Amino acid sequence: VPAAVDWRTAGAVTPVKNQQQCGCCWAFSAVAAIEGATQIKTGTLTSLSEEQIVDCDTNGNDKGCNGGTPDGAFQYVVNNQGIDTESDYPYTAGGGSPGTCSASSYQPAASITGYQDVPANNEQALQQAAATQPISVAIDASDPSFQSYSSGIYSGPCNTNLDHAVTVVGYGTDPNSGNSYWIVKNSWGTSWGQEGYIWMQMGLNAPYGVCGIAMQASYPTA
Repeated sequence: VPAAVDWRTAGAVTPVKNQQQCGCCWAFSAVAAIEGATQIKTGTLTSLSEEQIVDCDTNGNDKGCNGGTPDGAFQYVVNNQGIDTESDYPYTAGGGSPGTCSASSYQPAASITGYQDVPANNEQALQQAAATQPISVAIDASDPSFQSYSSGIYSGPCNTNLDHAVTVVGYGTDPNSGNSYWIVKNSWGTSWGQEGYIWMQMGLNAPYGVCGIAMQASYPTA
């Protein structure tokens, strides 16, 4: 297992997006993971449609702006046999309202055959998975210290009352403190955090991880 990983400079991460006032973090996290798995397999990096999942994944446990899970999103893309581009099917649910499903109006750009769940409450297993591709994870993002994060290695304070899905795109170590961190792509636009990213310290709140990051992790099979 490598000591450092950064899928952004390796070419598997699209620019930061903004979910705005739609409770569909589940779909943003799933799409970032699908974009990463697709690029690693095919070599092409293309922004994919969160709106398709929010609008179309309505026959299972996922509920648009009312929440869902990254696994439910993966299952929908598996069942649909594809997902469209962001360019063709842009995000319009920012005001808190999805629309009618338009998946068949466009040419699908990517597909996946399944997904895998990372062993729960297990940062070693999460690190092994993150070294191979971006990973969808769940965290408790309710603390004011998280809401107002700007820079540095975030160590809390935060509980494990999971309420937000984000994407791990790598991990590193700060040379001066010597502390290691997860590199996490959030969906709150570039005005939040480090141009949309947060470094979340590794090795905390065992076995759950900082803010519960190692509790509920998964990734798609391209």
